[PDB]
Amino acid sequence: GPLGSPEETVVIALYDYQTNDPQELALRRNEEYCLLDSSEIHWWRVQDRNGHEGYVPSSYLVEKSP
Repeated sequence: GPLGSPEETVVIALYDYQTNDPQELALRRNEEYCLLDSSEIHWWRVQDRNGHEGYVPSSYLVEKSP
């Protein structure tokens, strides 16, 4: 891993989110997600701990800043 990502921020899922289409991803209560794109609560691009990235609601995600 010589290079990194534009967004080294993480977010925590507040509630189990569920999408209707494959375009977006689902969230899981008490879980972290590697934030990639955060333009607005409308859609937040994050990545799971498996290697997949998708869109999710920011309203159900908290900025992991301990």
